Amino acid sequence: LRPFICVNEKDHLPSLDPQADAWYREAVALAKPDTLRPWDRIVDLYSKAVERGHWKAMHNLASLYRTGWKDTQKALDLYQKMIDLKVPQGFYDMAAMIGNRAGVKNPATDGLTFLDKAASLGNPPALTELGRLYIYVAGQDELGLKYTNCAAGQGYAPANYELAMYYRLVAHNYPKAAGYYLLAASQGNDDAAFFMSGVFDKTSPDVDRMWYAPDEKLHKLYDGIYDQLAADPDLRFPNLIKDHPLPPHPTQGYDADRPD
Ligand SMILES: [Au+]
Ligand SMILES: [Au+]
Ligand SMILES: [Au+]
Ligand SMILES: [Au+]
Ligand SMILES: [Au+]
Ligand SMILES: [Au+]
Repeated sequence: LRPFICVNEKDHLPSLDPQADAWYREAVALAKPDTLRPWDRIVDLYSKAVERGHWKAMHNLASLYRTGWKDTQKALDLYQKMIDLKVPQGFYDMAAMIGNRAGVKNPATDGLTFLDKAASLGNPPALTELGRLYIYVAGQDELGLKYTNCAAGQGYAPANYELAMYYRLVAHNYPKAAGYYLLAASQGNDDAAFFMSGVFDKTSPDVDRMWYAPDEKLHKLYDGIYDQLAADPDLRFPNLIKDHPLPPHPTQGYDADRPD
């Protein structure tokens, strides 16, 4: 991807067939892991949707084949169908399965690795993974941050978790980092909610708190958020940030670059 150009994945997706999407949505509802799942019906619905070109159904069904409830080749075939439709997620899935470097051998990538192709089409998982490699392995912080923010901007929670970790561990901008942890947690990110559950705990060491002062109310709040989310990954917390603004940081205020 040179030069790096950030695009929105939505501008590179096939339209979804209405009947197909009805079938997909019904299968998704039936397949919720915290319910007693009717596997035959779920596979049937996904399969009907796949026959009418639904790429999200291809993705979910391929996952089911990868784990069983196992058919490696059926999963691979589905990923290839997605790639055939130039679905960005398809390139990501193929990378995540057989490896990134094999992408150069696939004609649909045009001599790009699978992740590079996916990221070129705006895929937030690929953007997040490559951004991570640029920051921590290549030492190209600014470029990796551009990748990561391109994914975060599309509402991708794990990318907000990566930004939080960067600003906490590398930049040491704790209010910024906390803003990103809270954003990821609100969007359902388990890692982020877990970290936030320790930040205002008086029994946490200073570094776990990012040197915030302990706060009983906020500890109970974020401990509760994490409790809920840990049991049910589908929860979101759309009001969390605005209903409970962050206290000022004892030395960094509301931005380490502008302590005042
Ligand atoms: Au496209
Ligand atoms: Au998935
Ligand atoms: Au540092
Ligand atoms: Au507490
Ligand atoms: Au609240
Ligand atoms: Au509050």
